[PDB]
Amino acid sequence: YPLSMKSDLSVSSAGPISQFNYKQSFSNPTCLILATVPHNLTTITKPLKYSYINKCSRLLSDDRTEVPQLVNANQYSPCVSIVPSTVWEDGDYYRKQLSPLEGGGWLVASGSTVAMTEQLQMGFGITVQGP
Repeated sequence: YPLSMKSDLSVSSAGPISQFNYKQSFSNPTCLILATVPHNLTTITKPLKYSYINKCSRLLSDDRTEVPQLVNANQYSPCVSIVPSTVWEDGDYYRKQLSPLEGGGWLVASGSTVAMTEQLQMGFGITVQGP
């Protein structure tokens, strides 16, 4: 997680990170740490680029109605099945036909990319219930 969209990574935020990427439980204490690995830890390998999902919605069987698919707390987004591990390019879009048993229609996902930094910046969402 690069620092440039810090405002999106907040508990009281309505950004795409909350909607379709990462939402936390409201009944348990949760800290968020935005950190960077400047030079020391070479064991951490930087990825190709930062990626996130800015749209995760389902098309109904009428091909006209779109229902957003919000990810629940401590769960994976339903759109990760078609979104690759790293989004290839900014504004990429993916479609998947839905079987009638699953509800019919289509599943549509949209991913965006953020360029790399010199030092890898990461985020920690840490949820809770000495010598």
